[PDB]
Amino acid sequence: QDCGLPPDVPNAQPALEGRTSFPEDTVITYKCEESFVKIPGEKDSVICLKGSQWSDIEEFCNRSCEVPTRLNSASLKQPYITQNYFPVGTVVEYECRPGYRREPSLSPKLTCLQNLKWSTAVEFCKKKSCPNPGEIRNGQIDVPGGILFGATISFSCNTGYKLFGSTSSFCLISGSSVQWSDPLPECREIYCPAPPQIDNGIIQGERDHYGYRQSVTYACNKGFTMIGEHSIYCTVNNDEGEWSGPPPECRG
Amino acid sequence: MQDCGLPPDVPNAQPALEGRTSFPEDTVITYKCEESFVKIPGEKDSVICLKGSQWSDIEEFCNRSCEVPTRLNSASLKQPYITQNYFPVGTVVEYECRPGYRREPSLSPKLTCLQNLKWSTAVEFCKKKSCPNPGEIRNGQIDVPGGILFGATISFSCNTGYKLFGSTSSFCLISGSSVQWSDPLPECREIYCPAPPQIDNGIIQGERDHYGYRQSVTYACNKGFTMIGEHSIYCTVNNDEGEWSGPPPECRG
Repeated sequence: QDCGLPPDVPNAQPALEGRTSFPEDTVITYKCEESFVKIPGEKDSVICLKGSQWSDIEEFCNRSCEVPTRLNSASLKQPYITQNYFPVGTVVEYECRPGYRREPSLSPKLTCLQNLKWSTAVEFCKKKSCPNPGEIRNGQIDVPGGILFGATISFSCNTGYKLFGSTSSFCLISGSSVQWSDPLPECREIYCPAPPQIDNGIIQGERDHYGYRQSVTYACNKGFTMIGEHSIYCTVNNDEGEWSGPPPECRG
Repeated sequence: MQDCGLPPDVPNAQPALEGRTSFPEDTVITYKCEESFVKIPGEKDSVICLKGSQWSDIEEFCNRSCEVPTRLNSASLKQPYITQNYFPVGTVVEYECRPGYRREPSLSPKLTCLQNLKWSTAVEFCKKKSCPNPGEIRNGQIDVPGGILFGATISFSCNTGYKLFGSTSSFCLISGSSVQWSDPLPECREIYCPAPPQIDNGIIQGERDHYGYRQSVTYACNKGFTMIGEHSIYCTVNNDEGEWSGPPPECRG
């Protein structure tokens, strides 16, 4: 009263695991072979009946494509998102991921060819472009690889200016769109320390501030003689301002 | 004889012989005041050989006197002191201002011959004339090391990003009736960078006619092109010649 090995079903292999004798009421499920998927709603199993007789079963496996190809730009739409049965002719549709945008000129759909291969995918979903980085007063924005989603940009300040803020920004996905990670930094003028006053001399047209390359010219009072260069200059190595040298001196 | 011998001795005077030893009648000999002495005007300074081998009568005619007034750069002598040589002790000479100096009213332009036959110490009665205010230089500076009086000097320079055109210095010279700066104020032109470079498959945003120190040019890539590099470049002006900070960006298709 024990059934032998289940019948032979084309493109399917019964899950014995790993018996030989199956007691009555024993339900054996068949699994479709590679490149085959069970046709929905069809009998895929048998059962040991009275008389050591297995129930009846017939071909339930049709040729089908592998689960659609995973793409970075687009995700599958329902119900394809949970389907496994893709008989030749099956057409699936994708929906742009975040943050990508649809390309009007192309189909977000794929077709299951006769060779069980999904049709070549195009760029139906492209990277969303980030806002124009803008401009940094007395600074520069380095765009090494565009400004689209995932892009990075670095910042720098021209000579004589110190950078205040982030040195870079990434085009990350922000809510409903792609947004720069960090805001534009600031390039603030580097100022030299107050020029030195000298004994018996003055500074001609003294100023409030002194930035890179600006200068101060001294003048000895009446009766005194200048010893040294008349002027010094604000040098700005290295994000800190410093006078070129020492002020002249006035000998009476 | 009919002939005289050596003329008589005169204090502070030495007769111009010479080196004659005999003098025929009518011969006239003049005496010459010794050092520190000058002949008193309207006074007989010579003798003649009279009959009887006798020299005419002569009396002291030399008075002590200071030398010719001191030479000054500020002032010169007025008339008639200008041509005078007779400066008895206690004599006062007046000076007038030279070009280009001016009078210091509170100061005496007069000098006096002291007992030791020297000139009274002079004072600054003739001051140096001032020069007009140098003024200013647009985008430049004027270095005035030692005032703006007669003989003064000033130099010129341009601010970062500008180039001096003209004189580099100016002297306060005497011009006709006063003192005037030898050279006019130079000009501080503006260094322009060479026209920015055009880039393949890209454009320059809001291109300008001229770019000066620090001015920036923004680049933009055409449709379907990718930017690889800096977004903008600026004009750097080392060193009286302008040059772009770096290379423009690439617009990769």
